[PDB]
Amino acid sequence: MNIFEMLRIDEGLRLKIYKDTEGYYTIGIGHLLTKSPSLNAAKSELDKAIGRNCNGVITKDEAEKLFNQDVDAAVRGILRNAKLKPVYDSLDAVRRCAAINQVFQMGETGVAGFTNSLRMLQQKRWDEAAVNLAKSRWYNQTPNRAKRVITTFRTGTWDAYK
Ligand SMILES: OCCc1ccc(F)cc1
Ligand SMILES: [Cl-]
Ligand SMILES: [Cl-]
Repeated sequence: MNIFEMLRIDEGLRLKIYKDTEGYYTIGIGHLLTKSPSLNAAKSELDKAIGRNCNGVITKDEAEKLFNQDVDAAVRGILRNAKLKPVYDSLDAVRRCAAINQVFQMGETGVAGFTNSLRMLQQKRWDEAAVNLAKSRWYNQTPNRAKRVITTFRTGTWDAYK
């Protein structure tokens, strides 16, 4: 198991513009296109990211290219964050995948407000951080996914991904 397969399991893969769980236009492997509700805005963003007139559809290779850049941007976002960096580096390799996942899903922003969780994770209080992480909108709106990430943080193994 690695970050890619993990994320691929959590986000799925779609080659046509779709609405995410929050109703926003997205494509590929969880690549958000825009928060605006104009489909045309979305198609525009799509062409811009892909470099060609897509007309709302892309190929698998194109989706995977987006995915790569997006994984990369997330890590890098983590590393550049002063509140994030230190926690991230204190964790083992599996748990670091759980961190990337959350970031990928919610932005460096969203995560940066999980202050108590961050601290608990940094002190390695697994069970405590798991309970704390559950007390969030994130868990409440996408519980099945959240559960898997949480378990990952809690255990440091890929069991939830089986
Ligand atoms: O709860 C967020 C857990 C987390 C830890 C480190 C990091 F870089 C990003 C997210
Ligand atoms: Cl791009
Ligand atoms: Cl879910």
